Order: sequence, then structure tokens, then C-alpha cells
Amino acid sequence: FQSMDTLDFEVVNNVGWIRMNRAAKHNPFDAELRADLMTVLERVRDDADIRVLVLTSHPGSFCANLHVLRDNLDSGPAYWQQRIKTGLRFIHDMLNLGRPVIAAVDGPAFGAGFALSLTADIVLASPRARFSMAYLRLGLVPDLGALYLLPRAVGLQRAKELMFSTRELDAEEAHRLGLVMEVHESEALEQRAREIAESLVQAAPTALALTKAALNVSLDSDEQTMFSLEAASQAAAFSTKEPRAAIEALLSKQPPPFRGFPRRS
Amino acid sequence: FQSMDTLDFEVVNNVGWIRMNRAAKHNPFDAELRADLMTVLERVRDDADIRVLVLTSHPGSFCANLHVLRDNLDSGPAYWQQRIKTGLRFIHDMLNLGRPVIAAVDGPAFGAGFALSLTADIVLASPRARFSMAYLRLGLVPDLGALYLLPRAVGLQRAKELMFSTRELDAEEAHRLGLVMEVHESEALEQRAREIAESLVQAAPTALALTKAALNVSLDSDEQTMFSLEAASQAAAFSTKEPRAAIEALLSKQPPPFRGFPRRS
Amino acid sequence: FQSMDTLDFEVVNNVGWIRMNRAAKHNPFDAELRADLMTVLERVRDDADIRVLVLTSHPGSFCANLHVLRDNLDSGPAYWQQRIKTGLRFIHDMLNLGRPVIAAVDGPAFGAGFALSLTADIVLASPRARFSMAYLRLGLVPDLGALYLLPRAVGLQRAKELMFSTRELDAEEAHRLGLVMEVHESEALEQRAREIAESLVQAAPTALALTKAALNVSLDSDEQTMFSLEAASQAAAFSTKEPRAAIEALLSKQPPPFRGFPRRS
Amino acid sequence: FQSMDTLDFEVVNNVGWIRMNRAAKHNPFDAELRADLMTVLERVRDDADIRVLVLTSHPGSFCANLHVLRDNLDSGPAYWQQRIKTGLRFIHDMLNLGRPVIAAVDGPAFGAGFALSLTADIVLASPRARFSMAYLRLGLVPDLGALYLLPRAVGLQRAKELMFSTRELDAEEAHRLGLVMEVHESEALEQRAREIAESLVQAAPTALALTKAALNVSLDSDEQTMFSLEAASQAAAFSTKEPRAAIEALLSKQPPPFRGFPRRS
Amino acid sequence: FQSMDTLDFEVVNNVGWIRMNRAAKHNPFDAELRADLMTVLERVRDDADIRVLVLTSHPGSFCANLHVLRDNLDSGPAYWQQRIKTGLRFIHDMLNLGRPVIAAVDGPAFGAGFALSLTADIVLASPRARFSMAYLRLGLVPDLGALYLLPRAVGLQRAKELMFSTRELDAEEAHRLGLVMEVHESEALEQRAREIAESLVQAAPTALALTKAALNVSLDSDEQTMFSLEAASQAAAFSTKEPRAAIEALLSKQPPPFRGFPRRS
Amino acid sequence: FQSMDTLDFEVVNNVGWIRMNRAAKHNPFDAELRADLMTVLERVRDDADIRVLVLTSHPGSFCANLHVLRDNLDSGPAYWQQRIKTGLRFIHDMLNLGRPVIAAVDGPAFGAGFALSLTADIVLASPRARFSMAYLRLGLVPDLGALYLLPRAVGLQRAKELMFSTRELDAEEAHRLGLVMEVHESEALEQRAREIAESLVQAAPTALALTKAALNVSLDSDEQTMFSLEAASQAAAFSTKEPRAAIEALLSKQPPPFRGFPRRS
Repeated sequence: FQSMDTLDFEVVNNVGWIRMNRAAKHNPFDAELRADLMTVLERVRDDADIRVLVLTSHPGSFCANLHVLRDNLDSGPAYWQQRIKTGLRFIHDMLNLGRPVIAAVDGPAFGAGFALSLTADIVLASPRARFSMAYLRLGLVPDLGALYLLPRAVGLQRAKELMFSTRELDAEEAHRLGLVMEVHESEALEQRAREIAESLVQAAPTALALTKAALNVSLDSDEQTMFSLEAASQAAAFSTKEPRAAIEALLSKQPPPFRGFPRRS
Repeated sequence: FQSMDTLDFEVVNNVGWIRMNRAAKHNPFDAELRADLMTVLERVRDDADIRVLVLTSHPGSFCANLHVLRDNLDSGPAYWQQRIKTGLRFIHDMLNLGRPVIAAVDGPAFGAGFALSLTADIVLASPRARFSMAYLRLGLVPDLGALYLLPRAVGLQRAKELMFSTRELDAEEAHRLGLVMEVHESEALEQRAREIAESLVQAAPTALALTKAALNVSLDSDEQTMFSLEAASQAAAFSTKEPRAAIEALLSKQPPPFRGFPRRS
Repeated sequence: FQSMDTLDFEVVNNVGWIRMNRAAKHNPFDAELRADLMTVLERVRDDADIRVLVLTSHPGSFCANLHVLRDNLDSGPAYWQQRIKTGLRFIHDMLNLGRPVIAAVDGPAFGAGFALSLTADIVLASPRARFSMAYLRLGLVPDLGALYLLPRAVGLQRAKELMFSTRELDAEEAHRLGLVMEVHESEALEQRAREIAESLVQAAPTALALTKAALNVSLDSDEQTMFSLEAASQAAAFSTKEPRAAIEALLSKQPPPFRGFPRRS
Repeated sequence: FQSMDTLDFEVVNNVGWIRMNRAAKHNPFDAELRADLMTVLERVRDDADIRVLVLTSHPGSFCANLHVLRDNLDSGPAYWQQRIKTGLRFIHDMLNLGRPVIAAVDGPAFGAGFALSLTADIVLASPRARFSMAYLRLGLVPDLGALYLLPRAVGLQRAKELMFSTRELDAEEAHRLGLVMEVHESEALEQRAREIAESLVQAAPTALALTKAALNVSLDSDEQTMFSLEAASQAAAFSTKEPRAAIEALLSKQPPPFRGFPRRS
Repeated sequence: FQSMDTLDFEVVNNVGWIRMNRAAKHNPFDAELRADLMTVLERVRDDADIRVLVLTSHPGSFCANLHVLRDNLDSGPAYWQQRIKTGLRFIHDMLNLGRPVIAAVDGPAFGAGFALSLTADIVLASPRARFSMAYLRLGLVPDLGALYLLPRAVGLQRAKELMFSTRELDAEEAHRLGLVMEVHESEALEQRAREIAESLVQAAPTALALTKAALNVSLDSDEQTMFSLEAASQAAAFSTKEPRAAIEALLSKQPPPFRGFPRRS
Repeated sequence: FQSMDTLDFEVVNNVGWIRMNRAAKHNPFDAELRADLMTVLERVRDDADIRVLVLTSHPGSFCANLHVLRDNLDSGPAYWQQRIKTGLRFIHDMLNLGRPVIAAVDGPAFGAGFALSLTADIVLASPRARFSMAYLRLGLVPDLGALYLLPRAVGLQRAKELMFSTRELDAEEAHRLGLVMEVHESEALEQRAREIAESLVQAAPTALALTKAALNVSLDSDEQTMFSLEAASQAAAFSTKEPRAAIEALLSKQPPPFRGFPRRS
């Protein structure tokens, strides 16, 4: 249990809970939050027993810094090319994280917050969740990998309308579009994230990491490359203890350690 | 009309009907089914008069072998890398088949069965159809090209939730997501597959094969490559008899040989 | 204000209105329309003050030439490979146009017309709009980049069913599938296109063009390439006047010049 | 035979000779040359009897406009993004030209001239030929598709050293690196280009165009996509008269119409 | 030891020797050779103890069927699209073979023979070896994956000159271009192939197969995809016995089982 | 001037000199060297005045840890998948570094050292330089991005022979293959690296960084994507001071600040 400037981090039942802790400020994606998230990721890397992550906030907020923009308006192309790279190093790290990441969204996920939610493996939301890409309001292009991530979630035409309109997607529509897996009342959201995360603790870390890594590049790739990635990944999976444990159980007419997510209740 | 160990194959009105014939066992995707399907594909290749294929089962099943997994748990990486390749040779062959393939799903399409349904050009289902990727329950990564095929059907976020949750998609949701083209009552399903397949018999084999081949790689490719594929494909299509027959008919105020699928009734 | 053989072009409030003007003939995509559209694009390129384009028709039509096909049925592969390239030069130009293009569809968008609508950034439609790829009825493969564009809008399985069935998508389903952003009554359609287009006049031309160019290739590309494109694009955006104007306004508790699209009314 | 402001164009024995005609100015790649080259390309498109092109200059020059750069130094990102696109439209057209293009280089091919030579199918050079990418001397990135074309010719490491060093490659090294097919004395260069071009007149236009189009995208693509392009292209080639003529000749123990390039003499 | 119609197959010291046995006919790549090679590949798949393959011929020939072309000149696009696919199934199988393939070339490798040599992992040649792509002499595009394979070996410009010129590459130039690893006198060629093949018997089958599979797709892919393939492949390699055996040996100041190829002598 | 455990770092005339300082141990690529190199990269990022980097060693060595391998032989797939990712984070950072990196190689560059040299923009070597990929000797696949980097430098066939043979490339051959830009006597090597690095100090940081970023992804990409990257990059370059300074100088008949590398002497 560690309380940081921009988040609280707690490991309970092999689940790393990242609770962003500046709800009134809407947890802005600034250098301070980036640094705290990097600290979390480094702790996660060094500890295989942190099996699953939940990314969330105090209720009513998620993630949604103009002074730092103002101060750097004329800093020049070389500066901005590098500053974008700093942001992208973080997104790169999220996509490469070999643990499942569940985002629980109970407030605005705008700009950086929407990009952040797009790096999660599973997104759960309440009816309070709002998603928006509003960079064009600032005369800017979408950053933090949004140009890459959004079309892979919703297709080209939908990405275009979202980024040009800068409109807010509500939870129901985000669910309709497959950005959000399930919608729950605000008062029930954390428990659902808990149930799902704790179920994934029982899943094989190797199978999890390899499945995530392959899915994350699938739409960048081609048939033979993905077929070769499948072959290497399955070979790796079969050299772990989990398939035997699962197979023996099922042949003994018993349920395997990972049975999927718990039924909604 | 040939009755095999795992399927019955019948050609009627230029349509090859593949009826998997082990409903009680849920038509497991094993070496025996693979070999029988390969036999069918080889017969299809040698006979241009088998214009369309329907892949189906005795009602109540579709396609859904743990002993062979158990026996090979510690066979090693080299073995598994090769065994995955054997499976992938088959999927490669399905995707490369120059005839339209209609899958008619009236039962569970799980794991290999879901991958199999993903290789079809058109999927028809009843309310009994269930789709699931449950490899993670075994501590394994999805195989038979699922990592490649699923995101191309539903996008990255949806593929992720399906593969991590291992949940069952019902027919209605599969239709909503575009996996399934139409949902029909079990008692009406075969006749619809018949109507659709027999309509495609009238379509140009060259246009059909080239359209399928281009679509199958579209999302792996890029603008100039696909533009070049379009140019080569259309040049090839114009060197067949079908455009003349279709054009002459339409200019004579008559319907062309292929008018689309029959209206639902 | 210029009246051409196949369209009328009018610039009003920095919006270029392209009104195809052969409604009775359904504005066929022929050499004449291509040439007139090319003239428009060349005028747009030379005039940065034409900030947004609306592509539309006299009401009841959109875009939906068999004699030229008949006359060239046996012209040969070299001929057809080149003629396809001529068509594709135009589509290439549409996708590369650095201004937002709004299509307002109040009638059939068939074949070439559907391809044309797919090159727009935003599609608005009435309940009269119908979309269809019916090339297979002619024994031909889809042209004008449809094999490339359609799967990027709707995924592989949906593209396949649309192109094999040759069915007509109504406005409601096209909206459901994300081809169409909003559906409006025919009598209200033009005003909505007007409202949206005039709002985009306030958006930064640089941010607009760079966002469009990046989105248009996102699904052809990969993580590191798109990350590098993001970095270069943002560096370019920050060297324009619009971010300062937007940021100063927002820090002064005032709305920025571009606030998104006007609320539906 | 047409004499233009920046080139002379002559068709002799089905070969289109493009002779750039401002040797003292080193045939700068300006709006005037672009427009004249576009005129040539349009004439080539409309006339299938112009089977092969030779791109060359009065001896001692090839292709190697700072005032237009100076005048536009502060024109801004939107302007430059569009002006680059104008240049790239031309390069796109060169790469898409379905006729073989032979470049005969007897002088500096610098910047735009090097890019131009990279779009040719065959490059012949004299010992006077020099190749250089010197954009970095101007504080600029390489343009006219050089970032795309050069690594496909020489690999990444070599492209990097060339573009960072801005060094001049002589004919011998360019030949060593495969940029240049053959090196001939200045006094012999045109006749070799003539011999090679006239030999290609005998080659099948369809096979030529399809081979060029496939090669031009090969390194952008993947196994299954290129295999599908091969299949469509060969199907198209077999629907022409040339294979029969070639096969009949060879079975009659006679040489085919196209036997390759004439022996060096 | 099995003597077939088009080749003799012999396994000696864990090396599968494929000796094509129709030298006078230049071992034409016909249905008969394809079928015999497929038989070999199937035997190789079923026997992990066949660790390395050598593909060769009786001396003076390698691999270089016009009647079957003549008979099918007007068979049509659908036919040819399928026949090309049959050929490509074979090439696909060669590239996917998880054993190292050494080609020993002591004669013409023309057309199909050049494509065949391009699928090998290592090519050894004598001064008698000649390589040529001469499809354009027949009015055809290069087949058997040449459009894909050649640019990956030599770059775009070189592939173009080779395919347009249809010239013969001698051993020395092929070695210069990296097609050929080593050139040996005809009388010494087989022994060198023997030495190299028997050395690879000591290499880890898993590392071999995974390295080959990754290299074969590297130029089709991108940074993050290849990084993910590396991670999965190394994880798989570390679950084999060979690293321990190699590491223990080297730490004991002893040579590992695989030390590279024997010195030339 | 900072002396670290595995390297000394010195900034002289805007050039960051990285001098690896464990020559007797051959500067092994271990956690300690990685951490020190990361420290350097972080200092480079924070200081735009460190314009160019030289990566080198005390003479006689470059970069060429079995105990850490031995200790982790059976740590499992999940562990190794993550440890490979740690290594790849570093390589990713090298490729993304917006400053030119010159490697000066005066000794063995083996395994990790060869991968490291492949991330440099320019490689200079002495006749003492040796390059080798010898992972297969350990029963392992090449790591640190070698599977990605090597084919982009030398093509597929050459990468294969290098990785399967595990042979040592001498300086002369590495230069022949374009891995090495220039070969200099050991006693002259550092001064050449100095001359080249100090010349690049005069080059535009924006043009440098954008050119590097585009080249690094060129072979992963496609025509339209690279054309769009070119457009965005040039727009960014024109918003810097360097083009004006260079253009004004050249129009004044004076040399620009960056004239290329100094002549060899």
C-alpha cells in the first residue's frame, strides 16, 4: 500500500489497484501522473505476483495542463517531436505490459484519458463515463497514440467522425461500439472490476501475456506473420504448468482453475 | 454422395454440402475431421462444377480431443511448433479456397469451431448457435488462426474481451457484431443456406474467387498494393464470359444471371 | 459559382458545395463527372479559403454507363489495367485531399457512388439513402478502391457479406454500422450538412489535414510508424497560429474558435 | 515530335524519348519540368503504341529552384504539406506508369533528380553520373519519395549513410549498389539505351505492366498478399495473345519475340 | 533410401539428401517433381530425426513443360488463378519447413528453379550455376513467389533489372549479390554441402525452426510485431535442453555442440 | 565528464562521447551496461545541446554474461518473455533517439554488440572489427531486435546465412555489405569519428531527427504512409530557422552551415 502524489497503489489478492487520487482536478495526464504510473509499472514488472491491474479513480472522475502547453507554444518542432516521444514511451509501455489491465471508468475519459482507456484490455464503465477526443478544439492532432488505437477499436469512419466532431460518447454508445465491455451503476462498478480481476488471477500468466501481445499487433500484421507468432506462442504456453493442471481437472470432470468471468449479479 | 468417418459430402445443384456427422460428440476438430475436410477440399479443387460450399452439421451441433493434448503436454516446443503449423495449413487452405463457403451454424462453435466459422464467407445461424474462444481456460493461446481472424471481424477491443472472458456469444449478439449475417429458426436454417448457395451458383467463378482473395488480405495490406490488386483482378474478370452475359441482359431490360440472394420468406 | 455539365460548384462561407446536377440519370460516375470533380479538386487545391467541402446532389439522388462497358468488353487486360488506374487516380486524390469532405446522401449510393461516399470524412444521410456494392451482378470485382475502403469501415466479415450478397443497406443500418454519422429527414439534410461544414471552417487547416492523412493510413500501418507520424504531425501543428488562439481563449474562460459540431435541433 | 519548354519528346520505333533540354541549368526539377513531364505521361497513357520510355538529357547533365524555396520559407505547415503532396502526385504517377522506363544518366542526378532516377525500371549511366541526396544541407528532409524509395534500393544502413553524409555516389559505386544496371562511356550511352528500349518493345505490355506493378509494392507487402497478386496477374497475362505467340515459336524451335536485351557490344 | 520418378531421397547422418534425378531433362518443375517433393516434405514432417535437408541434382543440372502451357493457353482466368495457387501451396510449404534447407546448385536454376533456390536457407553453387528469371520471354509474369522472394534477397532495383532483362546471373555475381553463400568447384560442391549440413545436425531444432520462421517474415513485418515474435520465440527456445548443454559446455571451457560451419578446406 | 561503472561519458564540442570502459571483459552487454547507457540516453534527452553521439570503446574492443543465463535456464516462459522485453525497451530507445549516433568499432561486435551497432546511424570500423550473430551456438534465437534489424541492413538471404553459420564478418566484408560506412586503421579511427560527428553538429536537429525516424520505419511501411510521413515531416522542417540560414548562404554564393562530412585525409 503506497500513497503517491497522483495515485494510490494497493495490491490485494494478487490484483494491483491503481486509484488515481485527484478527482477534483479530473486526474490530469501530466508529468506527475506519468511518473507515478511509471513507478507502478516498474513495481509490476519486478513482481510476478501482481497478476492483474485495475486502473481507476475516486468515483465521478477518470482522466480528463494548458499552462504547460501555453508556456511551450513556440518551443519549436524539435522540442515537440521529443515531447510527443516521451508521451509515446508511456503508451508503448502500457501496450507491452504482460499483465491484463482492467480500466474502470466512472467519469470523463477525455483526450489522454481516452487514449489511456484504449490501452486497457477490458473497459468497464458506469453511465457517468464519457469518452471524447477533443484535440481539434486546440488546433492540434490527437496524441498519445490515439491515431493508432482508435481505428483499431472502431474502424476508420467512426474514428474520423469522433475526432472531427470532438463529440462525447456516452457509456451506452461506447458499449455499443465495443470500447466498453459492460456498463454498471456507479455504486456497483468497483465490485464488478474486483470480480473480473480476481478471476483472471487464476489464468496462466504466460498464456495471458502472449495472447495480449499477439492481439495488440494482429491488425498491424499479416497472415503468415501471425501464424508464425501463434506457433511460437503456443510452443511457449505448452512449456508451463497451467495446461496440465487445467487438462487433468477437466478430464477428472472438475472445473479448471480459470472458468471465465463470474456471472453478472 | 460420399459418407466419410466425420462428415457426409453431397453435391446437389452445383453446391457441395459438407454435413459433419458426429453430432453427439459435437464434431470435434481432430485429425480425423481435418483429413476428411482436406479430402473434400481436394475434390472441390479438381471440380470447377462444385461452385459453392455449405459447411454444416446434423442439427443441434456445429463444431465444439483433450486426451491427445494430455498425451503431448511435455512433447516440447519443436513438436508443438510443428503441430500448430499442421493446423494452420488447413486454415490457410480454407482462406485460399476460391469458392464461396457458407457456414450454417445450429449449435456450439467453440475454439476450433469458431475459427472454422471465421474462415467462411457467409455465416448463417439459428438461436441455438453459440460462439466462444475458451483456450485461456486451458492455459493456452487461441489457435487455428483465431489471433489473426477475430480482430479482423470485430476489432481489437472486442477480440480482447472475447478471448480474455472466454464468454459465449449468442446468435443475436454475433449478428449484431457482424460475425453472423442472418439468424433463422433451427427448422428453417438449412433451406436458407440452400437458397443463398444456389443463388451464388449463378455468380461468376472468376469474380467470386478474386473478390474473396482480395477481401481476405485487404486488412493486411495498404492503399497502393490493394489498388494494384484491384487492377490485376478486374483485368482478369473482363477476360471471362460472365460480364458480357450480364451486361447484354441488363441492356435488354432483363435481369442478369446473378441478382443477389433471394428475399427472406 | 460555376455550373458544369455534371455538377454545380458554389463557395459560400468558406464551404465548397458540390451539387451533382443530373438527378434523373442518378449522377452516373462517368468520364464527365470524373473530369468535373477533378476541376473542383484543382480549384480547391489552389484556394486555401475553400476550407470544407460538401458533396451532394439534387434531392432524391446521390450517385448510382453500361454502354461504355459493353463497347470495351473485349478490349483486353492491358486496357482494363490502365482504365482501373484512371479511376483509382481519382480515389487516391479524394483520400489525399487535405480538406474535410462531408457527403450528404439523399438517394442511392451504388457501386462507384458507395466508393465515393467511403472517401468522405463524414457521411450524413436521409432515410432515402441506400448503399450497395453490386459489381458481382455484372461478373466483376468491386472497383474504385472498394476492396480497400469497405473492410476498413466495417471489418472483413461485413464487407464480404455486402459484396457477395450485393444487398442494399438502408440509412438506419448504415448508421448502425458507422458508415453514416447521422440520419436526418430529406427536408432537413442540407441544413445539417451546412451547420456541420460551417463549424469546421473554424478548425485549424493544418490539424485537420494532418489528422485526416494519419487516420487514412492508420489501419495500413503499425505502432512505431504511426507513433512517428504522430510526432511529426504534432510538431507541424504547433507551428501554426491556431493552438495559441485556442489556448489563450480557454485560459481566459472563453470558448475556442472550434467547439465541435452544433447541437442537433 | 514535340519541343517543350523543359524537354523534347520524340516517339521512334515505339519508344518515347524524353530528352530534358536545359542542360546549362542542369534541368532543375521545377513546376515547369513537372508540367511538361505530366503532359508526356498523359500522351503515353492515351497511346498504347508508346511501349517504352527513355528519360534522359542533353549529354553532361541529368537533373540537379532556391528562389521559390526562399519566397516560401515562412508560408507555413498547411502550405508545405500541400506542396509536398503536389510533388508526390508526380512520383506516384511515375511508379504507376505501366510502361518500362529507362533512365540514361550522363550527369548529376541530385535531390529530385536522384528521386526521379529511383522511379525508373532500369538505370543506365556513364562515368559522369553522380548521385546525391543533399537535402540535409538545406536543413530539410529528403522529398519526392526518397525516404520510401532509397531504402528499397539499398537497404536501411546505406540509405542512412547516403542521406546523413549527403555524399556523391559515382557511377561505379552506384552500379556496385544496384542503383545502376550498366555503366557505359558517355559517347556510347544513348545507343545502349536505344538497344535496350527497342528490345522491350517486343515484350508483352500486360506482362510488363503487371510485373512492374507487383515489384513496386513487393517490399511493402507480405506473403499471402503477394501470392494473391501473383495469381490475379498471371490469370490476366494468360488472357493475352503474347504467351501463345511465344510458346508456339519456342516449340517450333524458333526464338520468341522477346529474347532479353541485346548482348553488349 | 527411396528412388522416385523425379528424385532420389536418402537419409544419411540425420541429413535428408534430395537428389533430383532427371539431369538430361534439366529436372523440369512439373506436377511429377512437385508430387515427389511433397512426399519428401511429408516424410520430413513425420520424422524429427531428419534434421537438415540438402536439395541438389546429378551434377551439371539443377532445375530448369511448355506442352502443358500450350494445352492450357485458353483455359481461362479461373483455371489459371487456381493452378497458380497449387504452385504457391508448394512454395508456402518450403518457406514453412522448420528444418534448414541447403541448396547445392551445379547447373541452371531457371524460372521455377530460381524460385526453388530462393526458398532455401543456404545456397551453395559451382561456377556452372546460372540463375535467370525469364518469364517475360513467354509473355508471362514471374511465378512461384518470385515477385515476393527476389526483392527480399536483392532489393527492388535489382529484382527489376533481373526480371525485365531476363539475363543469366553467373555464380560469382550471385555470390556478390548474396543469393549464393559460397562458390566451390563442381567436383568439391557436394562435400561442402555435406560438411555444412552435418554441422547443422548439432544445432537446436527449436532455435533453428524459430529463427527461420522469424527471418522469413521479418521484411513483411514491423518493429513491435517482430519484437513480440522475438519474445515468444526466445521463451520457447529456453524450454528446450540445448541451451543448458551449450552453456554448461562453454562454462566448462569446452566447445558447444554447434560451433558453426567447418572451416573451408 | 562522468565516469560510470561500464562507460565514461564526455561532451566535447556538442558531441556526446560514450566510451565503454571494460575492454578486458569485452564490454559485455549486461544489466550494468544497460543501466549506464539508459542514464546517458536520459541526459541526452534533457539536453538539446548534445547534438551527436559517438558510441565506442577503449581500442581493441567494442561489445562482445553466461552465469546469468545459467542461473535462469529453467526460470520459465513468462520470465523470459519479460526479460526479452526489458532488452527490447533499450533497443526501442536507441532507434527512437532523435540524435545521430556514430558507432566506432575497433574490436568484436558479437551478439548484443552487433545488435547495438545495427541501431547506429553510421558505423565506422577498423580492420580489427568483427561482427557475428552466434546465438545458435547457445541453442537460442537472435535477440535484441537482430531478427528485425539484420534483414533491413543486408536482405533476407544474407541475414539467414549469417545467423545460421554464426560466422565472423570482417571489416572489409561488413563495408562491402553496407553495415560499415568506412574502414580506417585503428590508430586513425577515433579522429574520423570526431570529424564526422563534429560536422553533424552543424546539421539541423529537426531535419536530422525526422529523417532518422522516417528511415527507421521506411521498410516496415508502404507508399501512401511514407508519403504522408514525408509531408508532415517537411512541414515541420520548414518551421525551423535552419532552412533560411542555409538558403540565404547559398544564394549569397557562400557554403551552408552543413556541407556534408569532411574529405578523408
